[PDB]
Order: sequence, then structure tokens, then C-alpha cells
Amino acid sequence: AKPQPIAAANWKCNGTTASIEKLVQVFNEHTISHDVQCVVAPTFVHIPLVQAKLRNPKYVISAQNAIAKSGAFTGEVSMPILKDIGVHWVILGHSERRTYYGETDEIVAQKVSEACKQGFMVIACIGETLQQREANQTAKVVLSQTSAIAAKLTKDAWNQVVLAYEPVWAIGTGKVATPEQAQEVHLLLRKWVSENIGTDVAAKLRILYGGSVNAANAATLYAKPDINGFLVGGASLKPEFRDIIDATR
Amino acid sequence: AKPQPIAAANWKCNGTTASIEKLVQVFNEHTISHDVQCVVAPTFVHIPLVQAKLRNPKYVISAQNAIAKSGAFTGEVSMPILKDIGVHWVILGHSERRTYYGETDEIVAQKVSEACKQGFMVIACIGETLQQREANQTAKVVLSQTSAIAAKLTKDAWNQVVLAYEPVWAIGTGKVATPEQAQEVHLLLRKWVSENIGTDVAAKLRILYGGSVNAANAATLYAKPDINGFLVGGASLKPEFRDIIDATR
Ligand SMILES: *C[C@H](O)COP(=O)(O)O
Ligand SMILES: *C[C@H](O)COP(=O)(O)O
Repeated sequence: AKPQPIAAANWKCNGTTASIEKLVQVFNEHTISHDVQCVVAPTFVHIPLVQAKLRNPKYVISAQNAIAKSGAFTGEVSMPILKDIGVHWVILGHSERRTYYGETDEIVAQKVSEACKQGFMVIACIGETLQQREANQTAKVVLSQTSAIAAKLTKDAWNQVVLAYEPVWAIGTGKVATPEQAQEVHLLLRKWVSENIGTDVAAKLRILYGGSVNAANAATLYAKPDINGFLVGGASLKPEFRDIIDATR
Repeated sequence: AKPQPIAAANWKCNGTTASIEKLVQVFNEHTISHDVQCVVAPTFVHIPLVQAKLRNPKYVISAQNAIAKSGAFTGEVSMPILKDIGVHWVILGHSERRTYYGETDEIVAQKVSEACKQGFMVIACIGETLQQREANQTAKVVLSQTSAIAAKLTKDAWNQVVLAYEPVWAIGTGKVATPEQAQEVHLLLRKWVSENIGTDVAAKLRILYGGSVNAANAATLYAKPDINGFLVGGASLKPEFRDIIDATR
């Protein structure tokens, strides 16, 4: 009795208007016949184009990042600005931003909290590095990341949260986690949520896997009992995202 | 024989589609009767709206930031993506990004270089802090910032560069630099450019002032011989930006 799956396309910093037009038509022409929330997260400047072209009723549009408040923050996009333009999903804490762009656990947690307060659905990203994995620290790391987020949330806010477990060593590298690796982590995360947040919350929570998901490995990942779908980078730029969606059947 | 002035609106992280519609109509209905490049820099998600609504022929649209290359940079917008959507102006190195968002001199210089290579007009921001000012380090600081940028540029690339001198203590604080303060810095910057880059380059270079510019203080700033216009934050969200433009006559 899994909760509704999610298939989320993180386009990252990629696209042209011609390429996006073509890919959106692919997405539109793919009839989805099961209950799944599809998400596409274009770059900020592409949000209006995607809003204008995307019509598949299974989809919503997400931002790839945000800051909490409007103001004197040259170059950034705030949560109120996104809400006003009709975007009410956001990806927060992607490894890329934790690594390159200074986002500590505290900063990610604050952003997630603020997003929930503003009515967003949030895909909050967590995951260990290769060195953490090899040091047998996977569980400690993902639980610390999750706990940091949880410390700024009320119980009710969790209804807006989606966790995305993405081992850093699997992101963009062609080294997907095995089904067993992912399931082990999703199980421990769900147990933590059950015990620390609530048993109801844990049963409803979507915990997505990401890191080198493709159309050929997705269904076997999805067969694991605590995997609720995917956060997809490279493969989401391609027509084979259709089969990743259908791997959540 | 000043070069063509620039009046640039840095909206920062502000706007709604309703507020932007209204302000763009104000800008459109203001007939400008002198040679000036007006620039408006909306948030990324607002670029398409501004592109659709802005018609005043004196204007171009700028990004408030960018990264050099497309790829696995969740949340960021690249220079090729901006070029493809029709944006070929960018503000780089704003204090807000140097201060909050990790942009060192090296990072700013690299971004400016890459933007010039990709055909952008670049508004490159420099300026000292209050503590640097009080330590008599203003000239050392702005010349170091400018030199860092220059080290990554060819002579020809300077035709695409605009400098914006914004003392950090003047940004958003209601403490504008005096005309004499700004002119002293613009003079020393232009002399450095003349001697280190070329006398032709220096004569053509626009050096803008920013930091608490408003419609009432702009004309007296513009009267100074080495001030070529303005990078405007708060006042650019208001109808009085019209009079800031006209203060460059
Ligand atoms: C959530 C991570 O973005 C996935 O990137 P991948 O290219 O799918 O590895
Ligand atoms: C270039 C600086 O953005 C200007 O901000 P101000 O609000 O005009 O001080």
C-alpha cells in the first residue's frame, strides 16, 4: 500500500527553447494511465515556456531552488515570486547546491521550512558521499540531514514534504545504487520518520531515489517496498523519461 | 565628450506579474529623447514576461547573474541558456553575490571573461566596504577588483564591458556617495584603464555609479565628467526611474 508515486525531472542547467518545445511535446503525447505525480523542474528562465506548453494532466512544474524571501538578493528567485507565477513545487538541498553553492544542513532546513510555510510541495534532497559510504557512515549522514530538516518542521508540514535519497556517488556518474542499497536506506529513513515524526506521516511519505536512474533500471528499483519513485537528472532530458514514469506502475 | 550613458534597473529579487506589468507600462509610456541605453534586469523567472511586455526602444533586458556553462548545476542559469532566450546583457559581481553567494574576485573575473566570450554586454560591479573606506583603501580595493577582471580579458573584450562602481555602504542604505566621492573613484578607475588597457578603451568605457541613486540626486551625479550613468536598485522599482533616465541628458 505504497503512497502515490512521483516521477520528477530535474533538467538542471540545460535546455534551449527549441529542445524544450520538442521534449514537452513528447511528454504531452505520452498518455499515463496510473496514479502518479509527474514533476518537471526547468531552469528559472524556462518556467514560463514550460507553463505555456506543458499540458499533460499528470504534471506539475517545480523550481530547482529558491530563497525564502524577496528583497535585495541580486540573481536569486524567492518563494513568494514563484508562488505568484504559479509554481508551488521546489527542489531544495540538491547535492550540487550543498557542494558548490554553500548550502549547509542548516540552510537547507531553513529553506525547506520556509517553503512549507508558503504552501510549497518540497522535494528535499539528502545523501552520502562516496567517502561517507566507504566509512560506513551512510545511515548517520542521511539521518543527520533528515533530522536537521525535521527540526524546523511541524508535524503537519510533513504532508508537503517528499524526500529524495540521492547518493552523491550516483549523481551523473553512471553508477546507480542497487535496488538493495536504495531499499536499505529508504527503509531506515522511513523507520526514523515513523518513530520521530509519526507512524501516519511515515506511511504517507514519498521517499524517492535518484542517481543514475534510467528507463532500464527504474522498474526494478520501484519494485522495492520503500521506494516511491524517482528524481531523475540526465535521463529526464530524453524521451525515455516516459518509461521511467511508466516504471512506477 | 562622454560615451553613451546607461540607466540600468536592477530589480533584484522583487516583483509580481501584476507589479511588473504596471511598471513596464510606465517605462513604455515614457518617451526618451536622448541617446541612452536603458537596461532592465528582472529576476530570471520574470524575463519572459518582461520580454513580452517591454517595448520602449531605448531598453534591453539583462540577467542579474549567470554561470558560464550549461550542465549539472541545479538551480543556476547559464550564459548559453540566456543567449538562446534572447538575453545578451548580464550583471556580474554584484556586492550581494560577492558577500552572500561566494563570488570572489577570481570567480567574478572568470564569469565576466566567459560572458564576453559569449557575446554579452557585461555590467561588472566593483566597490569598497565601509571598513575599507575608513581604512583609506578605496582605491586599492577597486583597482584590485578591476585588475582581477582585466587579467582574464583581451583588449577587444572591453568593448563589451561596463563598470559599475557601487560603494557597498551606499547599497540600499539611504547613504548615497557624494558627487565628489563618486567622481574621485571614476577618475582613478578611468586612468587605470587608460594606462593598463588603452587610451581608446578608457575614453569609450562606461563607468556607472550605483548605491542609493534616486531621481533627485541623479542629475548632480551625472554632471561629473567621469560618471556615465547609473545602476539603480530600489528606485528602479518605482516610476521615478523615468527621471533617473532623464538625468542622463
Ligand atoms: C537527483 C539527481 O539529480 C539525479 O541526476 P542523475 O543525472 O539522474 O544521476
Ligand atoms: C547597484 C546597486 O544595486 C544599487 O541598489 P541601490 O537600492 O540603488 O542602493
